[PDB]
Amino acid sequence: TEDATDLQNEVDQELLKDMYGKEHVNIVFIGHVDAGKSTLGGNILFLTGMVDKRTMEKIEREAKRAYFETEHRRFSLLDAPGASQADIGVLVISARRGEFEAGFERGGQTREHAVLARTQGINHLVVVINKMDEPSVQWSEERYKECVDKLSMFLRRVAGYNSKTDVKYMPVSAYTGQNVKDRVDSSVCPWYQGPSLLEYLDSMTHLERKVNAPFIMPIASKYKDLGTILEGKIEAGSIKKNSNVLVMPINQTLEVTAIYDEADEEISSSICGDQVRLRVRGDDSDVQTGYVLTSTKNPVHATTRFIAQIAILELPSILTTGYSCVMHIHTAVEEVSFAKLLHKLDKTNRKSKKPPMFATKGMKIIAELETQTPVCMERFEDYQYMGRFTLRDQGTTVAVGKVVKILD
Ligand SMILES: Nc1nc2c(ncn2[C@@H]2O[C@H](COP(=O)(O)OP(=O)(O)O)[C@@H](O)[C@H]2O)c(=O)[nH]1
Repeated sequence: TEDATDLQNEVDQELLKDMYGKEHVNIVFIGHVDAGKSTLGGNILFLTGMVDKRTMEKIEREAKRAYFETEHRRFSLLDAPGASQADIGVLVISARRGEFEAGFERGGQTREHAVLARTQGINHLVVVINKMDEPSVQWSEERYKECVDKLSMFLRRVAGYNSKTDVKYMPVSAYTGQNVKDRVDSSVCPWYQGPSLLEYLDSMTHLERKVNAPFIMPIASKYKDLGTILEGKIEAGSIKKNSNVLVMPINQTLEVTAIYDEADEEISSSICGDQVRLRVRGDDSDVQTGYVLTSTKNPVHATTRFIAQIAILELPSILTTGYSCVMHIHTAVEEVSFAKLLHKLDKTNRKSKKPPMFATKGMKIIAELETQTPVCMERFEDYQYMGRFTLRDQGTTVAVGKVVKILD
């Protein structure tokens, strides 16, 4: 009834590189006159190894396509006023006395900023309470609570943000870097419990473009309860309740009726990133794990022929085409066969001028694969986990790869 590992057999040797790039995210930074935007930005580029001290200092004085990286993502900074939409919107608010307060008055532009965000499609606003080090504020839990509560009422009032479930507040010092890359030390701020800014940014689940994409949730387990329970990780989009999903590749319709979190509570909705357990009405006689629950308008793709970069780990090593094993792309489990060894690879992913007649261990290649049955997938590029597979020679492992192109 269930799936042990969602090709989490991808463990062993960190060669997961060049072929499994980091997640491309689009972040924008919003804030007042001297809120700290430029310093915050610069310090992140430096603290995160993108730039040197001089460059840092250069950038910051001249602000008066860049990008940074965390463990699992690459963030591309966008201007203030497809890859045009922000995934994340960071409002930078100064915690200094006089500056903070200035914002919420005739002169100040904070209400404008909340509306700007809203217009830009930011429904999960990240609010950074900057300058917690500045003498007028020295990491006082009271100053922090003062700012956060004013912002709570304010943002709900002028732009509808519900601070309990929409806005994430965070204290930082853009100048000293405290709570930017690394959490603030207890000796400096005994009270803060959460993560640093980049920690949150690296793990944070609500990415606008992805939340707004079509729904995709590979079925990881089918089992009974008050009826059938399809369940897995939502990989894109969002799911409501008493709303119809499509089952691919079979193209059969169904209706969600309950959503249960990892603590089995009947919620009304979840988004991408969440690990949920659904329940549905409809003929699920042909439904099985591996298949993908998706939007009825732009459903996930399914094909039988596609292209893909691969890397052999330890197979007996030989012959082009043919070779049949067991692919795993997200929970599907499917007999796949080589069908046109097109290019080889090496060191600095070049390509290949002499299409091999076969492959071997320690040889990464690209080739047209084939399945008798169609399997749901997408380009890693577009939906990483929907294009991340591992091959398996009848028991043992063999290779691992990503899909690059869908062939009709
Ligand atoms: N005390 C202190 N000063 C800061 C901090 N962050 C920014 N500032 C100062 O506040 C001013 C804001 O300018 P900037 O950092 O460029 O913010 P921007 O004008 O929005 O780009 C600068 O003079 C910074 O030195 C901080 O965390 N602590």
